[PDB]
Amino acid sequence: MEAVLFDFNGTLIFDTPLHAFCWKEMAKRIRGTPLSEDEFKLLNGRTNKQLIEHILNKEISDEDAKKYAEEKENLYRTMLMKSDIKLCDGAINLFEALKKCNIPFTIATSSDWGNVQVFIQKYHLEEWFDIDKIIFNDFTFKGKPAPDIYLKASKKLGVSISHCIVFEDTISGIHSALSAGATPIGIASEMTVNELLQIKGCNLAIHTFNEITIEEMVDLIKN
Ligand SMILES: [Mg+2]
Repeated sequence: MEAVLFDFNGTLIFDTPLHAFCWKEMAKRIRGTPLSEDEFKLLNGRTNKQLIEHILNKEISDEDAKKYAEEKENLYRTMLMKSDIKLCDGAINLFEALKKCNIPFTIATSSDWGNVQVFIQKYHLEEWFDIDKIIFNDFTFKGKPAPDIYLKASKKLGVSISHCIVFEDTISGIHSALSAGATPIGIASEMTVNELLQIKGCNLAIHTFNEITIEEMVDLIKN
């Protein structure tokens, strides 16, 4: 095993309920009624543009989408900062154990810089991460499920993608890892362990990072 690539949202922090609240609040502001629980189950995982188009019930331009997406992300960042959402159980321990083993690791996220700034600020990520090797959406690559984000992360760490572990919490993110050639381990923050195992090419899923060891991860790659 040459590296570990961590997804952030839904993987290192369990922030999906907060995203749901922010989209429900945005729906209420824009259309006058929040998204129902059934609406959000249908929509969870779609792009910000698709969410706003659902709320307006109309296809819009990329530039329209960016403006309302930024309103939603401003609400999310503000709530996240004052929330007590912590890094997932066992994550910090894994971070320290990895450095002690001289195994490089970094974060890849679909989040734009606005959100990443909050992540670094709130979670003191410079304690464990070189901030310049955190991969985020800077609009220079295709998002998940495309492989681009994880090839970008492996190249930043100077390692071969096929000897990388990726921790991911969504269907599109698991398929980004698989398409890149990395070995994914699912984080059961929204899907169950068994639901993540039903994906072809996902052969281990866990609830928290307390449930994984360096040795389990090395063996998964060798297999
Ligand atoms: Mg995620």
